[PDB]
Amino acid sequence: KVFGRCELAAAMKRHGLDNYRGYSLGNWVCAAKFESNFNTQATNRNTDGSTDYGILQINSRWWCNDGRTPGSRNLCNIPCSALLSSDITASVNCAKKIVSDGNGMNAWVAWRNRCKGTDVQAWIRGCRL
Repeated sequence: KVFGRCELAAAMKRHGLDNYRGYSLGNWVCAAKFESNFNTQATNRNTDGSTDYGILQINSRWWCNDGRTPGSRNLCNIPCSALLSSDITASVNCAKKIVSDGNGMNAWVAWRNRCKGTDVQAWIRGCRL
């Protein structure tokens, strides 16, 4: 499913992401935009052989099991395919563990290079929240 900007903002808010670990909702919507373009079905393989899954492009080397990443740790205890669902609950639960991992939102390269330090508020502007 390809989410709309405000539709996603509201789903993430409902799922408790707004201000989770000090990161305002605008940060999460901005990261989803540049990570997957709001598409839950997005996947991208990396040079190391692992793959990134879904709306928040969660990596298979550490967070989920896709059955084809030697040494994956599956810290979120879920098959990577679960992260591609139209229901974002799994992606959100896993993202909460990732962001609490010590390096915060820097874990997402697109967030770091394209959202960090920008007016992330603009991403939720105009939405009924």
